[PDB]
Amino acid sequence: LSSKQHFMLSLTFILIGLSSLNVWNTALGLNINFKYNTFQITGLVCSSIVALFVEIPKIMLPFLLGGLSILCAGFQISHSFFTDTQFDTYCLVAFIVIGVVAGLAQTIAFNIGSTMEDNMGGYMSAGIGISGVFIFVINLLLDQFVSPEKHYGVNKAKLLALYIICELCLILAIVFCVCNLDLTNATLSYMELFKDSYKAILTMFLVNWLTLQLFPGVGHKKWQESHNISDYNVTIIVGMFQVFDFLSRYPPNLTHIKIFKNFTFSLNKLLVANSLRLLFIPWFILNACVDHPFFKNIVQQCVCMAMLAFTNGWFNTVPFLVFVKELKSKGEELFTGVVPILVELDGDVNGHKFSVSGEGEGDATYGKLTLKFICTTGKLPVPWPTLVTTLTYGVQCFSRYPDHMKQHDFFKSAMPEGYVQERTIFFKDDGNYKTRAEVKFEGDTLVNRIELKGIDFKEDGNILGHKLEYNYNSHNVYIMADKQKNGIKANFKIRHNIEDGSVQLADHYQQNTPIGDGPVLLPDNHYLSTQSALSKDPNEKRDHMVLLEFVTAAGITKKKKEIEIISTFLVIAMFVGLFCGIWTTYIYNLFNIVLPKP
Ligand SMILES: Cc1oc(-c2ccccc2)nc1C(=O)NCCN1CCCCCC1=O
Repeated sequence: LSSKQHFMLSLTFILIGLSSLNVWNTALGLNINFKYNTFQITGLVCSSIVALFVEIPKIMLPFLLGGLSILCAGFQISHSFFTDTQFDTYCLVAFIVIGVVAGLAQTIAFNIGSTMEDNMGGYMSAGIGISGVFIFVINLLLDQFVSPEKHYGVNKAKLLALYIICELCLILAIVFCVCNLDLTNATLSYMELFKDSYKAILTMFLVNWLTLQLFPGVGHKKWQESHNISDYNVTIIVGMFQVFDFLSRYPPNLTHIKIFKNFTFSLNKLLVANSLRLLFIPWFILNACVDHPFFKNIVQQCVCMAMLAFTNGWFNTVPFLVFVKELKSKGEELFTGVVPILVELDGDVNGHKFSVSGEGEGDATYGKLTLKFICTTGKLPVPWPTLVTTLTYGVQCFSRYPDHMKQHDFFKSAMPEGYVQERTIFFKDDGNYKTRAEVKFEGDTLVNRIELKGIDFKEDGNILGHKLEYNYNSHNVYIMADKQKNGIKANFKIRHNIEDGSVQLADHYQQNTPIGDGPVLLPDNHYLSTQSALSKDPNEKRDHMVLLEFVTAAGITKKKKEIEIISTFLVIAMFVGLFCGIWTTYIYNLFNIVLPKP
């Protein structure tokens, strides 16, 4: 699969989005009356549900685009040829049919994406914003070279220029998307799905019951009718809305960057904090009614519109990225990012006392460990590979588990609670180690405090003689559970290469028990396959080494329609909210918001 066709299909999909949103973008930028907007919204929201619930044929893309082209081409001729009286009827009919056609085209275009391997939805998300910014830039550039003749309350050159631009864009898109994207060719109840997760539908409805209530009608129509703003300024408020509506959609998508770590948080908190947006309502009434001079500046209106635009595109795409995470064990969320690790060891072997400090990072998603270990007491009388079992295998929380087995581990849930691990290490023909360690969150850093006692070690043995080679290998740690202590048991024998070619066996019996009072996930028999790499950093002088660890669990060898149904429910809810958030503005007609004529 070459990338040339990848880029070509990406460009085709972007062009589809461009020509789909160009009509609305150019119909909002010339302060057209409210009735045409409400008719267009009604058509767009009435066609889409019917198109969604029933599988329509997938062959009507070029015909729909051609119909849109001829409908838009009709406007320029009709506006001059027709007298305004019958021109109104043509406007309303064209707007209704344009709404229906655009809804049908967008719905049929979205469905064809999921069938292909790559995700297409991001491409429509990009294309809509690109259309908005492109129309705004074109309008701003054209504003400085058009005579304001004001034939029927609308500009003359602006209409022709914008509509021929739209026609050229649509014809390019249709001629570019035809030679691609070929078009040849147990059950469960639904109510429990609806009542299981309703925390997203309410937010996705209430965040669009307001934005489309305000910006169409009360956004700048009332302000223009009150303060009589110059025509040269109305083209800037809508642009300041469009640009930020486009730009405030990407930051929630990416989070691995350090600065954007606090954007996608939760739903209950989102629902209880969404009431901060309701403060916007008195602001528009206040700046439309009060005549005091501090409010008669373009800057504050632009700031308010920019704030509304930024808050619209950030409380609208969040639910699409959170519900899957919270569908459902507790404790895995603390494994999503890279977690720092601090290790402190105080050991005593055959009367030799020592302290070791180590720092590093762990990545549970990759299941990899990187660590630097240094001796704070100087040089160590015993080899550090012998303490590797103390250092790294004393922390198994960062091990990568397969998604099938991910719920099995207790390490995932215990680490927020903290746990205590004991280990008995037997060296063949030598002494033994007894190690007690605790691993638990200090601040935002996982810490491991370990005390080691070494006994019965011969002075001429492989350990005290420093006969161990500088290398480490791959092994398997066998883990079973113990119900009596509500903990886990583990056995593993580590082989150590000797400089003379021989092999030293070190048996390790390990018992892990949780520290906190919360319940744990008691597993069955399984093993962890681990690979260790030792390296020396030449830039430091003290006794130090770098340890890299690759851990993977093993031992033991549908329902996507629920996610599909949830996504469809969210989309339907958002469309219903958008429809219901237009007529509500007529309620404002009761109060005499408009300023007196003088
Ligand atoms: C993201 C998305 O997904 C879907 C979809 C999902 C599943 C099935 C079928 C369709 N539609 C959209 C979408 O176009 N939103 C913006 C729409 N409008 C109305 C047009 C211009 C302004 C008002 C507005 O903001």
